[PDB]
Amino acid sequence: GAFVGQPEAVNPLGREIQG
Repeated sequence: GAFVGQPEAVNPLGREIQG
């Protein structure tokens, strides 16, 4: 859920980096 990173759920809808 941000401008860039990795899929939040699984399909790339949201892009955050997270722990």
